[PDB]
Order: sequence, then structure tokens, then C-alpha cells
Amino acid sequence: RMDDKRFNCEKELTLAVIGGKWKMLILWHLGKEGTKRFNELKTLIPDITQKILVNQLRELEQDMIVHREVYPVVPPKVEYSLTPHGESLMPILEAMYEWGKGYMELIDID
Amino acid sequence: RMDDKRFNCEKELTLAVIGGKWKMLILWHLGKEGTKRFNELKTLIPDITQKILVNQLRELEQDMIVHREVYPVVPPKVEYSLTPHGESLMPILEAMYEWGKGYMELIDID
Repeated sequence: RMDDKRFNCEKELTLAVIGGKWKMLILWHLGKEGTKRFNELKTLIPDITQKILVNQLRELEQDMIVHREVYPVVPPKVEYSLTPHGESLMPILEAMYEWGKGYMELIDID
Repeated sequence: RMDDKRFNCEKELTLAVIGGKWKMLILWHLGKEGTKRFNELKTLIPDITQKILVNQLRELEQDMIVHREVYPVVPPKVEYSLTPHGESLMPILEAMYEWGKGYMELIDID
């Protein structure tokens, strides 16, 4: 049957949502730390630039992975969190991390 | 600390081992079905060509993901299976598949 083409597309889709080097970092910290403000992510990933960070958060919110919420307190608070889909994505990223550690260990200690 | 750069490299390493459209298919069938002969993979992924399939299996065996074993019976049998690392990689691929299904459902039924 056509079970390969759909397996490929549905695994590829997850890869694109993960994308390049920046999206998975933002998710990782939101998953472990919880809600964070823009400044806080900016400093938890000091390698990231201001312009890149707003672009990645914007794609992630349109991709319904990251939720933005504004609390009109004094002064107002705008904080970022994971959509339920983002949370269901966290185990995968932790699994990939753990496998990378064990495989890098393997490569290193032949 | 430098916890991002190592998280990135160790997640990237897993992505490279997964690589493009062919390596994850071969693993998937070996994980679910078990040991398979070359012909059998060739037919379980009919889209693959002979030349591509031997290249991907060769990278996967050098990457210590796929194990090749020869049984000198009559006539001899050469069969492919997953190294323990390949088996520890299967849950990740099943998780990515399940997340892709639910996220594609989401995209589709807004």
C-alpha cells in the first residue's frame, strides 16, 4: 500500500515544525522551565538575535506550538508557553536528546 | 552555560542518522517486521532503487544502526536487523509518526 509515502510526509512534517537550529531550543526551555517572557528566552539562548527570536516565535505561534498570552496587569505581562501540541512534542525532543548522548558516547568510546 | 550548543549537536546527530527520506523507512520496517532480506526490503519500499538501497544500508551498518549477518546455510542467507542502538531509536520514530498524525489532523480540521 501507500503506507510509506504517508509515513514519510507525517515524519517530515514533524521535522519541519522542529526545523533548523533555533525552534527546538525555544521549545526545550519552554517545556522544562514553563512560561517565560521574551527577555528570558533571549537570555536563556544568548546566541539568538532579537530579530531571529521574534521570527521563530512568530512561526511557532502560527504553527500552534507556542501560545502567547497578555495579562493586562500593571504593567502588562506578555508571556510564552506551549500549546498542548507543543507539550506532546516535548517527550520526542527529550528522547532525541537521550539517544544523541548515548550514540555520541558510542562514537567517542568506539 | 554551553548546554544549548551540546543539545543542538546531539539532536542534530540523531537527525543526520535519520537523514533524508530513505533511512527512516528502512528502519521502520526492520523495527516492526524484524529481520528482513535485501529483496524483502526492496519490495517493502518499492519506490527505492537498487543502488540507493545498498547505499543507505551501507551507511546504516557503518553508523552501527543496522546489523548484517550471514548464515552459511544451503544456500547461504544474508539478513538485515537493527543494532541495539537502532532498536532504541524505534520509539522515537513511532512517537514522531503519532505526533505527525495528530498535527496533520489539526491542520486539516482547523
